Formats: sequence, C-alpha cells, structure tokens
Amino acid sequence: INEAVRAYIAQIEGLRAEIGRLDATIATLRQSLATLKSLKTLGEGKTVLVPVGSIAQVEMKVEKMDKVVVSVGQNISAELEYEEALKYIEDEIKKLLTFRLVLEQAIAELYAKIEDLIAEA
Amino acid sequence: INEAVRAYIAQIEGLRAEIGRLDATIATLRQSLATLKSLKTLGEGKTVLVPVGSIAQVEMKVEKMDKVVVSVGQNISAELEYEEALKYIEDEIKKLLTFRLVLEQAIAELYAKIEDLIAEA
Amino acid sequence: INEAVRAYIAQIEGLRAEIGRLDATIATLRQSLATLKSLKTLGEGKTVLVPVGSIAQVEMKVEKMDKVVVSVGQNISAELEYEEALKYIEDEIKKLLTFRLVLEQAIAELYAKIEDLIAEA
Amino acid sequence: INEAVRAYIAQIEGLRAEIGRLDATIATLRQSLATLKSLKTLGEGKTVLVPVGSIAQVEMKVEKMDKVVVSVGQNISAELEYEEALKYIEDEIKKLLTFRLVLEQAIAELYAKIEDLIAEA
Amino acid sequence: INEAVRAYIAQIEGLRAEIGRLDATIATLRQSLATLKSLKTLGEGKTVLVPVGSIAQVEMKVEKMDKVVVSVGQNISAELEYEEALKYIEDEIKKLLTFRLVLEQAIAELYAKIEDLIAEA
Amino acid sequence: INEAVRAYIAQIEGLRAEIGRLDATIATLRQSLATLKSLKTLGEGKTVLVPVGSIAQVEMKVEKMDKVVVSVGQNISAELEYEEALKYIEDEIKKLLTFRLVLEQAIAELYAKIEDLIAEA
Amino acid sequence: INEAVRAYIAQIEGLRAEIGRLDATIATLRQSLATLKSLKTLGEGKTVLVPVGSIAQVEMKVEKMDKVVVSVGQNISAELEYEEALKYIEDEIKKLLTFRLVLEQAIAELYAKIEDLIAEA
Amino acid sequence: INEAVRAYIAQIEGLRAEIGRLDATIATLRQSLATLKSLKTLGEGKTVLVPVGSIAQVEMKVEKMDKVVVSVGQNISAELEYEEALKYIEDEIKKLLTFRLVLEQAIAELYAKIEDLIAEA
Amino acid sequence: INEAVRAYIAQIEGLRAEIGRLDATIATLRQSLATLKSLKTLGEGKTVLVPVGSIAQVEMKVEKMDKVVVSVGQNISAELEYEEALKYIEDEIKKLLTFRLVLEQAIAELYAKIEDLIAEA
Amino acid sequence: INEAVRAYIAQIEGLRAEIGRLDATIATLRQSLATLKSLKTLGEGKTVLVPVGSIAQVEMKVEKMDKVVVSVGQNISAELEYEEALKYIEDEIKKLLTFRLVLEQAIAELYAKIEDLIAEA
Amino acid sequence: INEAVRAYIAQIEGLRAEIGRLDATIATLRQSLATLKSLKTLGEGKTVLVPVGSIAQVEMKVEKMDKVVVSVGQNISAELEYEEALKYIEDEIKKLLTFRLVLEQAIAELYAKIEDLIAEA
Amino acid sequence: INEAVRAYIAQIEGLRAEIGRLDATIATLRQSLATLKSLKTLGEGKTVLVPVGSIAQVEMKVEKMDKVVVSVGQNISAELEYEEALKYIEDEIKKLLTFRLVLEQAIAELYAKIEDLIAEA
Amino acid sequence: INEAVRAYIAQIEGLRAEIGRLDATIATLRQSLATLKSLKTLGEGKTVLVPVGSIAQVEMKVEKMDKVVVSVGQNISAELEYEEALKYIEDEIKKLLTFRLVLEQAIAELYAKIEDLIAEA
Amino acid sequence: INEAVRAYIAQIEGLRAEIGRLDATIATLRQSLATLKSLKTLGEGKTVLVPVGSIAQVEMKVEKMDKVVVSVGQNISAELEYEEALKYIEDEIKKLLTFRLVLEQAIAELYAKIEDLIAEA
Repeated sequence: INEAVRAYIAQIEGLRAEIGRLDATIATLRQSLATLKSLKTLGEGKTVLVPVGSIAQVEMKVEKMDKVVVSVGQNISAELEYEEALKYIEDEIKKLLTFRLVLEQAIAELYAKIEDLIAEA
Repeated sequence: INEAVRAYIAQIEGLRAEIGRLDATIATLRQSLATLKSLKTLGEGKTVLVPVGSIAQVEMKVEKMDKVVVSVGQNISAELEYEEALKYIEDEIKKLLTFRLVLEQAIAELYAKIEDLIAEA
Repeated sequence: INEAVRAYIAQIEGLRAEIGRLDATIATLRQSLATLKSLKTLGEGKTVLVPVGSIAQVEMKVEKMDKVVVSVGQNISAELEYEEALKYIEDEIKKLLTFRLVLEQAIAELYAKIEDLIAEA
Repeated sequence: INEAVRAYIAQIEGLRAEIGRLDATIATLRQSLATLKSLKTLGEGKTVLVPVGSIAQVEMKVEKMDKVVVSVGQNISAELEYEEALKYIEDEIKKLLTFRLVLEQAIAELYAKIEDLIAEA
Repeated sequence: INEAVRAYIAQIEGLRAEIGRLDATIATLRQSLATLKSLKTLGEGKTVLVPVGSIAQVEMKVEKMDKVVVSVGQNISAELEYEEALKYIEDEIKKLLTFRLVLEQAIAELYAKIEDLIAEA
Repeated sequence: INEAVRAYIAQIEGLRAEIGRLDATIATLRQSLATLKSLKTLGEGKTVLVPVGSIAQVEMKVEKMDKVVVSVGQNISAELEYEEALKYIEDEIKKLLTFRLVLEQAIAELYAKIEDLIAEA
Repeated sequence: INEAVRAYIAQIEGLRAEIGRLDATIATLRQSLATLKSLKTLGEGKTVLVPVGSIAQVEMKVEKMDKVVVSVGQNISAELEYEEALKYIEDEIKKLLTFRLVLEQAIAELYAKIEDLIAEA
Repeated sequence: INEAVRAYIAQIEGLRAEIGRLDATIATLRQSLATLKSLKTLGEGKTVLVPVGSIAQVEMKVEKMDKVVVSVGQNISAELEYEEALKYIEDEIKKLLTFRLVLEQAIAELYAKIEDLIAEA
Repeated sequence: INEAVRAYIAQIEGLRAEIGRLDATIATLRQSLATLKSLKTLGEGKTVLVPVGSIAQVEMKVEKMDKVVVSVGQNISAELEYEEALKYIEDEIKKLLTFRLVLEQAIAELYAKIEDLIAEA
Repeated sequence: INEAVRAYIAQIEGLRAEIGRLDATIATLRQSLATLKSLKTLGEGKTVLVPVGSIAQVEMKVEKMDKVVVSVGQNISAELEYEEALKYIEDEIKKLLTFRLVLEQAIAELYAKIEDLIAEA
Repeated sequence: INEAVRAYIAQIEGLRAEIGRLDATIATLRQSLATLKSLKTLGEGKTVLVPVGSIAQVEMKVEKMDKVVVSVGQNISAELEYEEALKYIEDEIKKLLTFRLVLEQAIAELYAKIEDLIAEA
Repeated sequence: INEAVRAYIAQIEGLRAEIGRLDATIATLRQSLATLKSLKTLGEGKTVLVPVGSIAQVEMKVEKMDKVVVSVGQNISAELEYEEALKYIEDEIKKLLTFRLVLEQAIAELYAKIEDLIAEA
Repeated sequence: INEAVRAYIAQIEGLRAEIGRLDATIATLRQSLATLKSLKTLGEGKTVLVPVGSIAQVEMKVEKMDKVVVSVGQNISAELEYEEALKYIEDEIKKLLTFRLVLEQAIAELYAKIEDLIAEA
Repeated sequence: INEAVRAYIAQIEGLRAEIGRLDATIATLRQSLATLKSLKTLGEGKTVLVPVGSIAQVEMKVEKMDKVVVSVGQNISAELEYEEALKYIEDEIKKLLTFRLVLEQAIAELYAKIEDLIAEA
C-alpha cells in the first residue's frame, strides 16, 4: 500500500542516480573525444606531462599520431583507426542514450503503476 | 529512542562506508606508489604504451627520472624529488590511517551511546 | 543481551557487505555481457589483444561469432546461443536481485527485532 | 593495558591476512607464468578457446610468440620481451617476499612490545 | 490525487539533488581543508604552480604561512588565523549538516503527506 | 503526435541549456585569457594575492613570464608558448562556436520536424 | 498555424528564461542571506576588507550587529531587525517560488493548447 | 542565399549588444572609480553604510586610504597603489575601446559582404 | 536601392533599441509594482528612509494604505484604489506588450521587404 | 583621409552628447538642491505626497530636519550634515564642470588635428 | 577653405540639435497621445487633478470625450472631432519624420561636400 | 592673452542666457499666478477648456477653490493653503531675483578682471 | 607464562584459519548448490562439458532431473530428493554456522583469559 | 647467529611442504589421467557414474572419445587429442619433477650454508 509506493519511489531514485552516472560516463567519453582531437592537433616530439593515476605526472614526447589502440571491452587494446574507433565510441554513446530512454520509460511505467494504485478506489 | 538508535546505526554504516572508501583510496595511492617505483625501474628512451584517461592507450618514452610534479592540494603542480614526495604520499596515507582510527573511535562512541540508552532502563 | 544487540549489528553489517559483493558481481556480469556485445559488434579475422589473467596480453583474432560456450557453474562448459546465454545471464542477474531483496527484508526484520527489544520495557 | 595489546593482536591479524593475500597474488602470478610458458610451448595458428573474463569463452589462433605488452603499473601495457619482463615479474615477486619478511619482523616486534609490557611489572 | 503526489515526488527529487550539491560543496570544503594542511606542511621559497582558472598554471613560491585571508561571505577579504578560519569552515560544514538534517525531515514530511493521502480512503 | 512534439521541445531545451553552458565556458576561457594577459602586464618579483581554489587566498610572487604549462586534454601538463597556446585556446573556442552552430542547425531540424507533423494534414 | 506553434515555442522559451532569471535571483538572495548570517558570526571591532562594487576592497571594523537597514523596494531603506527583515527576505523568496509555480502552470497550459491544436484534426 | 544575410544581421545585433554590455561595464568601472575617489576625499574614521550584495547595508568606518586590492583577473585581489590601479583600469578601458573599434570594423566588413552579394548580380 | 536596404537595417536596429527601452520601462513598472506591494506589507508609523530622487534619502512613515494617486499621463493626479489602479498599470503593460508585438511584426515586414528586393533578381 | 576626419566629427558629437548628459545631471543635482532647500523651509509632521519612483505618489509626514544621509557612490550611504554634504555636492558639480572644460579642450584639439590634416597639403 | 569646414561643422551641429528637438517634440506628442488614450479609458464624472502650468494641480471631472481643438498653422485653434484630429496629429508626426529624413539627407550632403573639398586635393 | 578675454565673454554670455531663462521662468510663474487668480475669480461648475500640453484641450469644471496642492521640488505635491503656498512661490521668485543679482555681481567681477587685464600694462 | 600468551595467540590464529577454511567450504557448498540448481533448470539431452576433476573436461548430456544420490561418506550412498538433499545441505551449513559461533565464543574465551592474566596483578 | 640457521631450517621445511604439495598435484594428475583411461575403456551410450564435486552424482552417456578439451593454464580450453594431451600432461609432470630436483638442490645448498656456519669456527 504505502510500502509498494515507497519501493517504487526508491526504484525511481536508483534509476535517476544511474541515469546521472551514465550521463557522467558519456561526458567522460566526450572529454576523451576532445582529448584525442587535442592530441591530433599536437605534433610529434613535443614534451608532454601525463598522470600516473594520482597527481604525479611523468614526462613524454609524442610519436604515435598514426592510429591508437582501444578496448573492445573491459580487457582489450586493438590498434584501430582513431577515426573509426572514435566513431565506435560515439556509437556506444548513442547506445547509452537509447538505454537512458529505456530507463526513462521505466520511470514512466513506475509512475503509471503509482497512478493505478491511486486509481484503485 | 527507536529513532536515536536508528540514527546511530545509520551513522555507523555511513562511517563504515567512508572508512572503506578511505582504505580504497589508500590502496589506490599505494598502487600509484608501486607504479612510480616501476617507472624508476625502467630507463629513458624506452617506448611505453600509456592510457589517455579512458581505455585507449598512446605511446610514450621516458625522460624524467629525476623529479616529478605533484599537487600540494587539489589544484597544484610542484616538481619535487620522487623520494621526498613519495614519502610525503606515505605520510598522507599515515594521516588517513590516523583519521580512520579517529572514525573507529567515533563508531565506538556511537556504540557506547547505544549502551547508555540501554543502561537508562 | 546487549552483546546480542551488537551481534544483530554485525549481522546487518555482514548482510550489507554481502549486498555490496553481490551488486559488484552483478555489475561485473553486466560489464562482461556488454563486452560480449562489443565482441559481436566486431567481425571475424580482426586482431585483438586479450589478457592472460595478469597484465600480459596475448594477441588473438576473432572466429567465434556463431554461438558461445559457457558454464552452468564452477566446473562446466556448454556451447549455447549468445542470445540464449544473454537471456541466461539476465535471468541469473534477476535471481540475484530477488535474493538481494530477501536480504534487505532480513535486515528490516533484524531492525524490527531490535525495536521489539527496545519495546520490551 | 588490555587495549594496546589487543590492538597489536589485531595488527598481527591484519598483517597475516595481507601476507596471505600477497602469497595468493604471487601464486596467481605463477599461474600466469606457467600459462605463458605453456603458450610458448604451442606454435602459431593453433585453434584455442580463451575466456572473456567471465565464464564464457571465445576461440582464437596463436600469433603471440614474439613479445607481449606488460604494465608498468595500474594503467599500463608496454610491449616488452616476454623473457626479460617475465624475469622482472619474478623480481617484483622477490620484492614482495622481502616486504613479507619485513611484515613478519613487524609482527615479532609487536609481540616483543607485548612481552615488554609484561616485563614492566 | 495523482497531481499532488507527483508534485511531492518532484519536490523530493529536487531536495535530493540539492542535498547532493550540498554534500559536494562540503566535500569541496574538505578538499580545501586538506589543501590548507598541505600548504602548511610546505615551506617558504619552494617553487609552486597554481592554476589560472582554466588549465594554465603559473609559478610562485610560499610566503603566506602566518595567517590567511578568507571571505566572511560572498565578497570579503577578511584576514584571519588559518586555524581559526579553518575552524569556522568546519562550523559552516556542521551548519550544512544540520541543514541536511532539516531537509531530510522535510523529505519525511512529504512522505508522511503522501501516506496520509493514501490513508484518506 | 503529441509525445513526439513534447520530446522535440525537451530536446530543444536541452540543446539550449547546452548552448548556455557552452557560452559560459567560452566566457570563462576569455576571462582566463584576459587574466593571462594581465599577468603579462605585470612584472616579475611582484607580490600578488592568489586563491586556494575555494574562497581563501594566498600570496604569490612572479618569476615565470616566459611560457606557461597547459593541458592538451583532460589530464595533461605541457609548457607551451603563451601566445601559441593562447591562440590554440582561441581556436578551441572557435570550434565550440562551430559546434554551437551545428546545435542551432539541429534546433532548426527539430522545428522542421514539428513543421512536418503539422504538414501531415 | 505554424506561426501559432512557433509563438508557443517562443513563449515557453521566454518563460523558461524567466524561470532561470528568477532562480538566479533567489539563489543570489540566499547567498546574501548566508552572507548576513556570516556577518552575524563575527564581532564588533574586527578588521574586515569589503568591496566597493568592483575589485577594490576597503577596510572596516564591525559595528552593525544591532539592526540593519534594508530596502523596501527599488529606491528605499529602513532600519529593521535583521531577524524579521531576514524572515521578510525568505517570505519574498517564497512569493517568487509561488510565482514560478504559476509560470510552470502557464507552460503546461501552453502545451495543453498545443495538444488541443493537434487534436483539432 | 538569404540565410547568410540574416546571419549577418544577427551578428551585427550581437556585436551591438556586446558594445552595449561593454560600455555598461566601462561605466560601472567609472562609477566605482569615482566612488573610490570620493572615498579619498573623505577622511578616516567616518561612519558609512555599505551594502551586503542585496540592498541591505551594513555600517563601516574608514581606515584604508593607503593602497587597495585589485585583480589580475577572475580570482585575484592584489593590494596595489590606487593611483597605479586607477591608471591600470584606465588602460584596460582603452583596450576595450580598441576592441570596440575592431567590432565596428567587423560590422563594416559584414556590410561589405552585403555589398558583395549586391555586386554578384 | 542598396541605401534603402541599409536604411531598413538601421530601422530594424532602431526598433530593437525601442524594444529595449520599452522592456526597461516594463521592468521599471514591475519594480514599482513590487515596491507598492512591499509598501502594503509594511504598517503605519514605521520610520522609513526614501530618496530625494538623486543621491540623498529623507525619512518618512506610512499613512497611505487606502488608495493612491497616479497620473492619467504626464501631468495628472487621481487618487484611485491601489489594487484597481495597479491592475490598470498591468493593463498598460499589456498594451505595451501588444505594441511590442506590432514592432516585431514590423521587423518581420522589413526583413521580408529586403528578401523581396533580393528575389527581384 | 576622409575616415579620420569623419571619426573626429563622430567623437566631437559623442562628446557633445556627453556634455548635454552631464549638464542635465548637474541640473538634476540643482533640482535636488532646491528640493532639499524647500524641505528645510518646511517643518516636521507635514502631510506630503511623495512618489514611489513611478508616477504614483504616497503620503508622508516630515521628521527629517536633523541632517540627511548621502551616498558615496553607486552602492553606499552615510548620514552627513546636509549643509556640509550639500557643499560637497556643489564641489562634485565643480569637478564635473572642470571635466567639461577638459572635454571642450579635447574637442578643440580634435579640430586642431583636423586643421593639421588640412595643413598637410 | 577652413571657413567652409567650420560652416559645415556648425550646420551639422545645428541640424543635429534640431533633430533632437524634433524627436523630443514627437515624444511629447506621443505622451499626450497616451494621456488622451488613457482619458478615453476613463469615463465621465471621474474626479481628476490637472496642473496650472506650474506644479500646482486643480481638480476637474470628465465631460469631453467627443471633440477637441486643434490648429493647422502656427497661430489659432478650432474644434473638430477628437479621433480624426488625433489621426491628423499623427500624420503631422509622420510629416515631421519625413522632414527629419530630409534633414538627414542634408547632413549626408554636407559630409559629401566635405569629401568633395578633400578630393579637390 | 585675448584668449582669457574671449573666455570671459563666453562666460558673460552664458550667464546672460541663464538670467534670461531665469526671468522667463519668473514670468512663467507669474502667469501661472495670474491663472490661479483667474481660478479664484470664477465659480464652481464652469466649463472652459484647458491646455493639456499640446494643442489638444480638454474641458474642466471647477470644484477646487478650497486650497490647492503644490510641489515641494522635482517630484512632489502636497495640499497647502493656496495663499500661503502662493506667497511661498513668490518668495522663491524673490530668491531667484537675489541669485540673479549675485550673477550680475559676478559679471561685473568679470568686467573688473577685463579692467585688470587693461591695467597689466 | 608468556609462552602461554604466545600459545593463546597461535590458538586464536588457528581458529581464525579454521573459520576461513570452513567458510570457504560453505561457499563451495553454495556454489555447487546453485550449480546443481542451474542444472535442474536445464533440460535433458543437451550436450554439456564437465571436468574430470583435474584440468581437462569431458562431454555429457543431461538425464538427471529426478533426484539426487548422497551419503554421509564414502561407502554406500542413497538417492534422495534434490530439494530434500538441498535442505540437508542447508542444514549442515547451519550446523557449520553454529560451530563457527562456538569458535567465536572460544576466541572470546582466549582473549578473556589473556585479560585475566593481565588482571592478576 | 643461530637465528638465521633456524630461519634456514624453516625455509627447508617450507620447501618440503612445497615438495609434498607438488607430489600431491602430480599424483592427482595421474589419478585423473587414469580416470580418463577408464573412460577410454568404455564406449558411447553407456550410463556413467560421475562425481560432480560435492556428494551429488549425475549420470551420462559417453560421446567424448575423439579429442579432449584442456586448459593451457588457469582460464583456457583446447580440444586436443587425448594421446597428445596425455603426452602434454606427462611432459608437464616431468617439468615439475625437474623443478623438484632443483628444490632438492636448494635444500642441499641451504644445508651447505649451515655447514659453512659450522666451518666458521
């Protein structure tokens, strides 16, 4: 009664939090998009500091503007074209947008169930 | 009464999760610590594939085996000696362990408050 | 008596840790499932780096887009349809979600028992 | 009184569990060691079923008898000779053994402090 | 009916987002806490890169270890003791914790109103 | 439819908010642009109050009017000539304006879709 | 027809811009609210720098913890109790919130008009 | 054909609004500058009401007729001579006048492009 | 011919400036609206500082909470009911909104005539 | 050739408009001067209608013959002697007239530049 | 030679001043227009204060919403219908706008003569 | 030499024009004074048209022979005794005559400065 | 005496290792439990790879959806129902939980004896 | 002195336990391999009593008399000939026996070190 509606509210909140995390992930992917574009603007041999995880940054030059390895998923690095792999990243972004739309549909379904429980008089 | 002990248990679990995140951060710092040491095992000029943030990796070489930049806090860069700044990271880890002990004392305090509300009977 | 209350606390803590491990397992299975999907985005013959457990990665090529072996559990293997295996993974994920709901019910039951012990005055 | 001694006991327990995790990690490294050796026993082109992380497996042929990527640490995979980098893994194992000896010395120091507190009477 | 409950749910979501923003602000204050502590660990004269807003960083040294200017609110260049002003920052954090408790009470009030509207049958 | 038109309105408002955040970022970059130019107006050895991130400020001196570090993207430090990297920031702003024009074209596309749905009589 | 839809678009956009301006105004009022509270945290006699509009800040001691002048509106001032006038600020904030609710009602009315025009077929 | 014409018109309008905002900023600088000079006409220790952001005003006194803070930019307030900061603000005003001349040249270039479209016949 | 189109552009700019002045007048009327509201919130007898137009303010109290004089226009005074005359102020604001719509129509007419002169060739 | 002459004419016209605005401001100051004079001719308690900004007027009694507040500039207030601050307003008028004479000298120098452009034949 | 230049300057100045006076006249006629329209919104019998030249106002009511005096040239009025004569006043405003455009053409001719005298050399 | 003489001439002519405008204002107040006398000659309900600014005139009737409002200055009105305020405006005219005599003294002083320049031989 | 303390510590560590082994046994029972459950989900006839104990696997098909053989140990089993033997496994798991609680009691007893030996002063 | 000798003895005991674990592994391989031989003695279609880890056994017909899946190491599978994988496991056993002989050499070398410590008299 009250309990199922509160459960639906907690479900909607978890969906909202996962949508926010997903959008932060998409924004991180677009940051990596801009980063790879910025690398392609830069030329070879230029002194570059790159992080070591934490706030230490070690120094490198540039030598690898041809095309870049990337994970297919979770474990991988295969040297694909940065254009092609970057398009694949955008395809992943579009998949996550579709997933976000499915989650929004789930939010609408939960609100519809709460509406039905209200309409049960 | 019920509410006070409920808030006590909620604070205990919140501090527990914060201690877990703290120790995960400590383990991350120690992974970066060993990563810097493994950088010191290598030599200059060696071709190394390193990530771009997200899961693509680009190619670097070594030229910075003397001293590495790091933040004072949150914003900063400071080219300090890897030994002294490394020990400074270790000291930060020690201070986080001290703060963890303080939080464990606070959990003992909340349990003592629960014991006091018991002893009111 | 009060050590039994602390035992209830430790039970709720261990159930919360089980919730965290279970949710991490579910998220790991979803990451591996999206990894399988990302494999299905690729085609045969394409060179792919894959790890050996530890951080050495050997190079493979794809010839396994037909249908994929998977365990029943802990010892097993059986070649099934990747869509059917997708369904099987999603089903076991939903089973673990239901199990997590049962765990949260047990946590609420333990809190209700603590509240009854408070109400024993 | 009882407090610092019990704290020393808890420290000894945590160090014992960390030594166990360390040796389990070393055993995992040796499993990967023997796995890479058994890969070197095989020749190129051999049809081999390999996992996807989680419990599904995919099929590959062999093309990795020259040199394998390996981490500096936590983010990295640098293409090195399997021989020298594998000996470097063994050297890191020896470093972990040295650290294990230091931890066992620390445990002996903790019991020495306990028995000093005994001898204070 | 459906409308007032939907409005209450939108209110609870806006409160949740504002609590998340407030807690991110508190975390930023604790980052500033750690930053000031890290500054006080540093000594005068040592070269330091500080950001310029955007990702450029310009170079300085330390001469500000006596006591630090801060804002009273929104406008102010008030020079206070870094200890005393840092205690004032912690006092602000405690005020925001109290404010978060008031907001959580408001969330419980909105849930109680939804419960009442359900109980009107 | 009605739902498609409301989805169009939501997408147009999301693009409008993206345009607002984008132009705010552009204005922030131009503020940092003028800030770097104002640093170039000053001389070396000059005592200046500089922030600590949050609202406290510390005291700097000037020694580094030659050329300033900057990120390539998202993680980087790279000491480039302030004029050349400054023009690079300007070109990034130009690309953001181009992307803004693309988003304006997309708003015109959604408006044309609304026009088509009207034209379906 | 198309014109009426475009006019509804421009109206909903202008109302959304009014919502944004009103929310920025309310946020500015709450910043001034916390600023007044922060002034009440201090004491008389303390040396304080305060701005002159632009970035110049001149120095003062405190003598305004008794009761403060505040505008009636647009041209006015009158010395009132900081508590009661602070409450009055909160009351005008709530009136603007009610006004914003009326604005969102008008937006929903405009979308209802859009849906009516679609249902005219 | 006429899209670029309306784009020219919109750019001229945006530059006109930019000139308006810029001259309003310059006039604001002059108002605060004359306010500072009016403070310099006054002597120390004089009781003065000054605002809190919002239109409440707190009471101050004068002791700061020696040298006043000023920004490098966007984050800064460095205590400099009011005469030299005066002249610096005047120089920045002259820079904004030069930029205004450049914008008016750009408007003339847009009408020259209109003349080009005329001459295409 | 081309002079006429340039004159049309100057007319559109003068109309835009008149729209800006008109909206400033409307905002002035809304500030006077809120000021009269704030007057009606205050009671009789309370000492209130009101300006002399320019820089100085003089002191008054409230005794006019019944019905308020206002001009018909430019010369007039007529004591009418503050709510009814305030509604009349809102009515004149609506008249200015209608006039603003007429001006927007005229700008569309001028751009249409420009594009017709284009379409002549 | 023609352009600098036309720009000088435009600058002379803009300075002439500034002269007109300045003298209108000075005349407004003298109107406020005579207004405060006529207030000082009156006595306390006198029933007086005074405006609300816009054309409506509200009723006041007089209690402000002691001495009158005055702003420093754009934000400020301070109670000064009405005679002394009124003399200060007169001094500000003298400053504005001095600045007007400086502008007239500048216009004469602009025509001298025009005469130089003539004399370059 | 230079006398023609000074004559052109004084003519452009006097024409600019008469343009400003004519625009003030047009704005005055529009204010009286809005005043008469506001009288038309009022009804007969309503008590109305009207000025006596100087800023005393005397009281009347409305009886004259049917016909109003007007004069054609420069001397003496006579009474016709209010709204047709109001249209006649608006047409006189349009003819003054035409005359103003003739004066603007004359100013352009004066600068053309300036350019001709420059082009003589 | 003759420069300051011509400046004296310009000053004297500006003061003469201001004396002329002052005497025009005096005659204006006297004609309004005689208009008030004409109001006192008439009786109630009499209908003679009144100027409404422009050539348009509306019809009054008389009900305001008790005592009449009058401005204090620039924004004001207040119902005073028409005879008392009549004498007061007359005394303001007398003070304007006094200031006119002061200006005539200043012109005599300027001619005395001219005589000093004669006497500098 | 202190040998006995070290013996107590070794006993506590052996009990902890036994708890770890027993909990690993329980987790093994749960993994094989859910494995047999997922075997019960699968149907007959499906080709299934199953191990030989050690490294290699052999291929089977399902015909065992009736019920399950089991023994206490090692000589002569008996086929009982899979749900009934499932409950039997769960009962033995509960027995191991009880035994684990007994071991935890024994660890508390050993620490209590250590604390008593400390308390023998 | 004798302590490092006792440490050598503990090392020899750990090596002896490793020898025992290694021989247990080799015996396990031989037992599973003889179980594979017993499988090869059977034929297809025969129901087979197979241990399934825990005390549950299932039944199976044979279809796996062609070539057998087997891991490379820890993760892998490879359908190879049972004679070929037989010889493969045999050669791995030979490698383990070789490593055992190396460990026996290490034990003899440690005893030789202890003999050297005897010889240091």
